[PDB]
Amino acid sequence: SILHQLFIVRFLGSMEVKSDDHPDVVYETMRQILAARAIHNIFRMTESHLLVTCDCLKLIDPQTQVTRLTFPLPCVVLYATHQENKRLFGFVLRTSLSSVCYIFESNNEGEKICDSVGLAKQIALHAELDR
Repeated sequence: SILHQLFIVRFLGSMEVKSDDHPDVVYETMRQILAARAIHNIFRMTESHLLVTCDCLKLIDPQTQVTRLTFPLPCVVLYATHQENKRLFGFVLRTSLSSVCYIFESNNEGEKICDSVGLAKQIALHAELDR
């Protein structure tokens, strides 16, 4: 068995954040981004397919199938959907110090995405501990 799950997502925005350690960073970033977009009359959104593997997270263009961005799973230090709106998903990418929080919208699959990532990290950890 292998992990290869695709989810439709739409990118909302990103912000550099402090290298903290709590899910609140995501929630606070989701709010500040949604606020900035609306205050400045922004409605547009880029739709992609988020692919989750035990090695990374990738954002793919639906029709062309071209990978626009790839994030090493071990650098995805925080990720969460909003408890009050499972349509929202976000994660923090920490490079080896420096952190950026990415916010997305999904077709009500916020929880599914997080479970997928968690499971992906478990598979990667298994491989790490195995001979």
